Amino acid sequence: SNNLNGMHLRLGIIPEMPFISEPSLGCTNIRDPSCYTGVNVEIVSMMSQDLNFTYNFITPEDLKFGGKEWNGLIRDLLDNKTDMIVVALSNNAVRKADIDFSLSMMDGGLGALVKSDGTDLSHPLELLNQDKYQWGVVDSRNPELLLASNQNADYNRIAEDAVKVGSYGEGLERMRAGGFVFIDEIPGINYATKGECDIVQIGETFQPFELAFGLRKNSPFKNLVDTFMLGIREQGVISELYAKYENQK
Amino acid sequence: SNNLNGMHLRLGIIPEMPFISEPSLGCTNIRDPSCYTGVNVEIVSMMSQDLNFTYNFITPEDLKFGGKEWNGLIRDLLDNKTDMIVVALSNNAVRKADIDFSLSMMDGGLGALVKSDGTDLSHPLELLNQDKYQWGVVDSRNPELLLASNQNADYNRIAEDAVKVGSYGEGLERMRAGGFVFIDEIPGINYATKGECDIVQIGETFQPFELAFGLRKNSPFKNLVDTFMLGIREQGVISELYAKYENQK
Ligand code: NA
Ligand code: NA
Ligand code: NA
Ligand code: NA
Repeated sequence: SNNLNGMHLRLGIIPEMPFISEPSLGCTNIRDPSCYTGVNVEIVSMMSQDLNFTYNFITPEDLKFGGKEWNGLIRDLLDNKTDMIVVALSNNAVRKADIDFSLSMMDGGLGALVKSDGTDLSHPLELLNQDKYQWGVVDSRNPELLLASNQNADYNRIAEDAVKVGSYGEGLERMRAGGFVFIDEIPGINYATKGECDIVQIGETFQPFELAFGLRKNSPFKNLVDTFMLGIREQGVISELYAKYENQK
Repeated sequence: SNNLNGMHLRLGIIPEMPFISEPSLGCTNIRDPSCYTGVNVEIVSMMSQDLNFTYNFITPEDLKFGGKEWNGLIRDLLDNKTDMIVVALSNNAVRKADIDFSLSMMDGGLGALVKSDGTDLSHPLELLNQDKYQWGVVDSRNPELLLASNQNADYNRIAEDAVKVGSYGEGLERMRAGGFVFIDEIPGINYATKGECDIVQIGETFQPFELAFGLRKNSPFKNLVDTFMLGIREQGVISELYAKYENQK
């Protein structure tokens, strides 16, 4: 019964399926949630009904998730342009120093994906000892941040020598063209490459992380968000949404 | 030197000169401060430069200042749609129960103004014992709220039996047409009627109040706003702005 009594929230988004779509082509206002679909758009709609808040979406000008002074979604949150980030925001230690994360919607991890040549690598760190494949990460997105901050200096070297692409879409494009290992996040990258039989994963998933919403420290509505998220997680609702969008593709 | 480090604020406005103009006719976005002039628009511009915040303006759909569940500017502030109200918001006890007021920009009071008939009244409470003049107040604006909440049951009766108009402009219009005493706020109503020789004030100004900005309780930026406001008040800058706009008319 306890709720936010009609508080208005601005929610930070970046389009990336299956979590958040691009705005409809007919959209007349990019902030209008009715212009969007996706797992997280539906989570937010249900959350708003339960927690009794109104909301609009705000997309950062720089279209970055957030790297560190921060940019992207995290800079908009810290600046009070938004009140909560509702992408699948990866919880890593560098971000957690400066913002809070909700109870998570699901667990992710890194995968190294490539267009299969037959002479595929067997483990991601084999990239450091060869010259057949380039590899890449998105600037100001969690995989780069993880790899560069990791205790393991070989992961540091992977980030150091990676091609830096400007967007997730660009990384996928370069990967699809061949000769290029894109290191990014599961499960999302498995959705993004669904049905592309020439795309394979090198070795095992590595460096797991939670995917959650982002909030300023000491937020008065964190506990209510966490309780709502836990309910739909424990009930299987988040898994069912994800599967619905996976099957729509 | 201490400041808000680039925080973004949404500021609540209602057009009413000399404090805030209507948006320019060429305006492409009603939230854009560059579309406005007025005493308080200039105060906010200087405040933003000193306190290092970015901002836009938000006008309530109902175009009400705030009466009590609240409506108008005060409901937008309580709902977190805005972060500070930057009209000349009158500080009264009913509002102060639920929001905070900044250090004030100036002192106001109520005046009862009328189109002179020669047979003008001598004191505002004489309205209660005659039938020549109607009188009126704006709904959900401070004079009604003051008069209705006052310890003096005769002021209560004035509010009770007053015509309720939907806007300040409408009250002025009815007053200008004759036979109608408009009870509203000085000094603003003296600006609004500058040069109208047929308009006179009945008796003395009464029921003074501070005019200030509105903030949620426990705002972390109240002390910085207060310090800035005090500086421009003590220096005479607010008086000089007011005089500049008074002379532009
Ligand atoms: Na980079
Ligand atoms: Na190494
Ligand atoms: Na009324
Ligand atoms: Na009376």
